[PDB]
Amino acid sequence: MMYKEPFGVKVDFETGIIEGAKKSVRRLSDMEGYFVDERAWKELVEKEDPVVYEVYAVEQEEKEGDLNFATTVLYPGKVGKEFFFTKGHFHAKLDRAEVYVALKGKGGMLLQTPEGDAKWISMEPGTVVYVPVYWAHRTVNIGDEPFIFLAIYPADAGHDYGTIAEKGFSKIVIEENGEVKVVDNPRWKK
Amino acid sequence: MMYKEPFGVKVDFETGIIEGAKKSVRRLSDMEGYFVDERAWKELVEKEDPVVYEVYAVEQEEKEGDLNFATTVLYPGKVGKEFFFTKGHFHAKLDRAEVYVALKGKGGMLLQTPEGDAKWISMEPGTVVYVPVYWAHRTVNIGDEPFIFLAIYPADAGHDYGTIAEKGFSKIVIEENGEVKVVDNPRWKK
Ligand SMILES: O=C(CO)[C@@H](O)[C@H](O)[C@H](O)COP(=O)(O)O
Ligand SMILES: O=C(CO)[C@@H](O)[C@H](O)[C@H](O)COP(=O)(O)O
Ligand SMILES: [Mn+2]
Ligand SMILES: [Mn+2]
Repeated sequence: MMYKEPFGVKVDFETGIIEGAKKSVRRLSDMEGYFVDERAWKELVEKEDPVVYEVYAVEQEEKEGDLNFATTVLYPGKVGKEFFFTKGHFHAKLDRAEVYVALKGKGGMLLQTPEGDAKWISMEPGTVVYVPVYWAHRTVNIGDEPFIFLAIYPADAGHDYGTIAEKGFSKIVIEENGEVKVVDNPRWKK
Repeated sequence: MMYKEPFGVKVDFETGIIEGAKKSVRRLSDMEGYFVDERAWKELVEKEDPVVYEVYAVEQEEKEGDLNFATTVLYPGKVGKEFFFTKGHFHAKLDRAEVYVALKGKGGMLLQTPEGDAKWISMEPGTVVYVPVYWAHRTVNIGDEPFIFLAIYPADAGHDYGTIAEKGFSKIVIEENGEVKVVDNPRWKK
C-alpha cells in the first residue's frame, strides 16, 4: 500500500478559481436544445456566444469512498425569459448524494426525481444544499452577478447528461413581470 | 419508493453555526490523555475546563453513497505549549476520504498514516483540504481567534477515535519562543 498524499488548494470565494484544477467552459453554443426559446438562443449565440458557466474540478480516480470537488461559476443572463443554468444531470450511479456550498451571488437548485417530480431550493452565500440519491440537479443564476458554488461529490458518481438532454426538466425558472417564477416546462416530455 | 427530500440549510461563515443542526461540545476535560503536558492539562481543567471545540453536524443514516457535513468551531488556546486541537480519528471504514473547507481563522490539519507517517497542511480561509483514504486527521488552531471549517464526509465512514486515544499523533504542533512549530511527539511510540 502506497498512500495518496493529502493536499490543500486555495479556492478564491470571489472568483471560484482553483489553481491547477481541470477547467471546463460551457458556452451558449454548447447548450443547443436546452432552452425553451430556440430563436432567442440562436440570436444570442450569433451576437455574443456568451460563456454560461465555467467549472474548476479536482477529481480522483473513480473509486468507491473517494471524493471529488469542483467550483462552478455560473454567469448571469437570460435566454428569452429563462435564466442561465447548468446543463443538469443525474449521477451515472444514481445512489450517490452530493453537497453544494453557495459562495457568491444569488441562484438556486432545481431538482427532479426520475418520475419528474420537482423541487426548487433557493441559494444565497452560505446555503448548503444536500442533493439526495436519485435526484437530477441543475443550478440556476437568478441575479445580476456571477453565482459561485462548490460541489463535493463521490468520485464514482459520474454524470448522466443524456436523459436531461432529451427530456429536460419538468420545471423552468423564468423572469415574468419582474418576478422570478418556477413554472411548468411547456416542452416537458410527460 | 420514498425519496429523501432535498434541503438547504444556512451556514454562517463567520460563526460556524448551522441552523437546526446536531450540536456537540468538547471540553478540555473530555480530552484526558490527549495532550503532552498532563500537569498543564490538569491545571487548565481545574481552573476553567474550557470548551475546546463545538461541532454542528448534519448527518444521514449510515449508508454507502450518502454524505454528511458538519462545521467545527475550534477555539483558540494552548495546553502548556501545545495548541488546541480536535481529538482526531481514522474513519472506521478506512477507505473513505473527506473534504474540508476552511472558513475563518488560522489553523491547519495534521494527518497520519496507520504507520505513523505524518503531514501538516496549513489552512486559511478558502483552503480546501483533501483527506485521502487511510489517513487519521486532526485539526489545530494556531491563532488567537476561532478556527472554523466545514467538513464533508461519506455517511458510512464512521469514526475510529480509539487508535488515536491510545497512540496519539507522531507529531505535535507547539508554540516555542513565539514561533509555531511542528515537532516529534515525545510520547509517540515507534
Ligand atoms: O453536480 C456536479 C458534480 O456532480 C457539479 O460539479 C456540476 O457538474 C457542475 O455544476 C456543472 O454542471 P453540469 O454541466 O455537470 O450539470
Ligand atoms: O472529520 C470529521 C468527520 O469525519 C470532522 O467533522 C470532525 O469529526 C470534527 O472536526 C471534530 O473532530 P473529531 O473530534 O471528530 O476529531
Ligand atoms: Mn452532480
Ligand atoms: Mn473524518
